[PDB]
Amino acid sequence: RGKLPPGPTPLPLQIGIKDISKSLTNLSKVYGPVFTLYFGLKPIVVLHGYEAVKEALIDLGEEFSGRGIFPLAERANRGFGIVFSNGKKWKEIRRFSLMTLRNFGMGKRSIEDRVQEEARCLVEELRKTKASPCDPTFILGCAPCNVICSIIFHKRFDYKDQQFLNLMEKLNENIKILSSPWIPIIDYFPGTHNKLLKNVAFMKSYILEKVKEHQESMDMNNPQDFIDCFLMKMEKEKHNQPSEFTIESLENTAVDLFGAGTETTSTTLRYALLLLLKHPEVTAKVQEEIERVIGRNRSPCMQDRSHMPYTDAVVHEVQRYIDLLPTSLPHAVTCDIKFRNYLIPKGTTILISLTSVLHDNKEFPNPEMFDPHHFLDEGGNFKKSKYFMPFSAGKRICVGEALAGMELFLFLTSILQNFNLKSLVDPKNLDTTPVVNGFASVPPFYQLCFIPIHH
Ligand code: HEM
Ligand SMILES: N#Cc1cc(S(=O)(=O)Nc2nccs2)ccc1Oc1ccc(Cl)cc1-c1cn[nH]c1
Repeated sequence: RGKLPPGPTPLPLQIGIKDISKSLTNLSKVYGPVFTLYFGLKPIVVLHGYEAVKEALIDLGEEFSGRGIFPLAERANRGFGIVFSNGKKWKEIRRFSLMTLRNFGMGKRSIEDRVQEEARCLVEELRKTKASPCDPTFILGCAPCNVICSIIFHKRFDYKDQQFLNLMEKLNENIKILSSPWIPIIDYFPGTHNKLLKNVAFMKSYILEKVKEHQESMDMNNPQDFIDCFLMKMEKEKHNQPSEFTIESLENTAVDLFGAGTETTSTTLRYALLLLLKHPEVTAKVQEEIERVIGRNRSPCMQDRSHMPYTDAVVHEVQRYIDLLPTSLPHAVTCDIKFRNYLIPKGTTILISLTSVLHDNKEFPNPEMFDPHHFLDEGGNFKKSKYFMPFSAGKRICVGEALAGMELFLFLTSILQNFNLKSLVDPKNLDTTPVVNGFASVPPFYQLCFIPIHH
């Protein structure tokens, strides 16, 4: 009925996501680009290398647009948003969320304005540290979180506001839980399931109390944020009930946008500053480019990027090198599909190696080294690549691709516009090797001085 590709015998100290990814690369040398892992009776089809990922995710987009069971299916039911939803529900909410994130039916304030406002608020907070040793984990975490708050409810927060400090606490708790290594099964069961369920319930309740406030000023001609645009769609999809657009779907989608829209961006920014300390020649050329194209006078904008090939290469190189999410999120085939010499049955888990694409030894000669020239042709021009898949590929490609692109470019140019980067430790012996983590390539702990600008 369904002939899955060949793989090893079933059943395969701490095993982090990078350890998982390295083992997957080892098995691909033995079995080829496409192989099955069997976990007793439960199969997982692994896709290694660009050709296999491209053939499945892009060439057979609809067939590979399903979402896998990733950890444990929480009864709080997170399958009503984007990240964990499937079928018609996913198709509609994803479409709706994409267009809202592309400034459609969200008022006249652009996404860029919000990111630029936060870029200014992020610079002011870094000035407060008065050029003394700082762990940027907190400050870099507040900026992407505040961008999402602004998009969902049209309200940003002060870095000392308790309402903000509570949201971030629940988020950071959920990240710590999610980031637990493995040992066949995940490490984290001495009551961590209930805390996850509790934290998600708190975030949902908080979004729900904001949803009421918006229902007071309900107006068809004045949407100003995500809650308004969704309520307006809910009102437009009544009498055509039932709809995928409900109060609980709005709630889950909002939690999804909060979770996904904070940590990935926050971790990338933290890892970008670490690589800039370790590579002082690279930082100098970036600061040189900002001078000649933007200066110290005005705030950066997305229009500057096309005029800054070297800085664009650094942004892309940070994301290619760090390989933030080595296996993306699990996929599933939506129906029975013929993939090369195999027949994969409906609902079969599909695991994609993003490491195998981002660290391709032919597309990126010496992929293990940090080098902006991986995104530069032989003449020094920006060289875009089909292998740039940090946001994954196909129908499930990160809905926050454009936003995270804006945040990285705008927040990093603004930091390098108003500050020099001073490392406490000599960059020659400064550690960059990522810490063992269950879902992401997270950077090791470091400290730095944010010194106001000088030539
Ligand atoms: C550095 C920043 C980010 C990276 C490297 C990243 C990476 C990804 C990846 C690898 C996936 C999995 C896609 C797949 O299933 O194959 C994903 C999904 C998603 N990302 Fe991101 N993400 C980032 C920032 C964001 C932001 C800023 C937001 C929100 C506005 C966001 C919202 C999502 C959502 C909703 C999904 C679910 C897409 C779907 O399931 O249809 N992400 N992301
Ligand atoms: N991080 C994160 C994250 C965490 C959750 S949760 O299950 O902890 N519930 C939450 N609700 C609200 C906050 S936390 C849900 C979606 C999230 O997103 C990703 C999760 C895993 C992986 Cl592997 C990737 C993402 C992701 C990031 N950006 N884009 C995708």
